[PDB]
Amino acid sequence: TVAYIAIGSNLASPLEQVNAALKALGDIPESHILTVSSFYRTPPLGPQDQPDYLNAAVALETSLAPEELLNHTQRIELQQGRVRKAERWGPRTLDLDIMLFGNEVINTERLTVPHYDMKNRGFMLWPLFEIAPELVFPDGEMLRQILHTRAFDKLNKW
Ligand SMILES: CC1(C)Nc2nc(N)[nH]c(=O)c2N=C1C(=O)NCCN1CC[C@@H](S(=O)(=O)C[C@H]2O[C@@H](n3cnc4c(N)ncnc43)[C@H](O)[C@@H]2O)C[C@@H]1C(=O)O
Ligand SMILES: [Cl-]
Repeated sequence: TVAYIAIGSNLASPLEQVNAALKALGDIPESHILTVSSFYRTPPLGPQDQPDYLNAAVALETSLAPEELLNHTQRIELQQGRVRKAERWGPRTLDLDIMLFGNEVINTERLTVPHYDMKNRGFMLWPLFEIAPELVFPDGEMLRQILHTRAFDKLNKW
């Protein structure tokens, strides 16, 4: 299964957080990285008195079950760094979101895939388009069509 993971951080050195997270993701059992997007600097969505985010997307091939993958991404969020901040609306030391898990839809207490708001977030869609321009979502909608219709501004590189 190709999982697409969104990475974000705006605290505790986002470049260090993202590099450490990518290394850890590549070492998840039964998994390996196929592609990583460019690293982008994006203005915060939500409260404006917080630093800019580093956002990226990574295609990860995995034979893990979705919940098993989530166990590992959550373990990484806990093991990595000296301090974890995960406040609603930010700031965020490190988020590893499962944006898409193959073409599957999951709606459990722990896991909602596709990510529930990704179609409204340019900082998720543009890095994904860089690495999967022909992607079609589980509901049949085309990624390129969403970007055409919504006209999300393109992103600057970190
Ligand atoms: C401040 C804001 C809006 N502004 C930003 N601005 C820019 N420019 N750039 C950004 O990057 C950026 N980020 C921002 C931001 O808020 N980021 C956090 C995004 N995200 C993280 C995961 C979940 S969570 O509530 O933190 C944890 C629980 O979710 C459960 N869970 C369910 N489904 C999941 C899944 N598919 N993957 C992982 N966990 C999942 C899991 O079981 C846990 O209990 C929902 C949360 C959200 O979107 O609300
Ligand atoms: Cl969908």
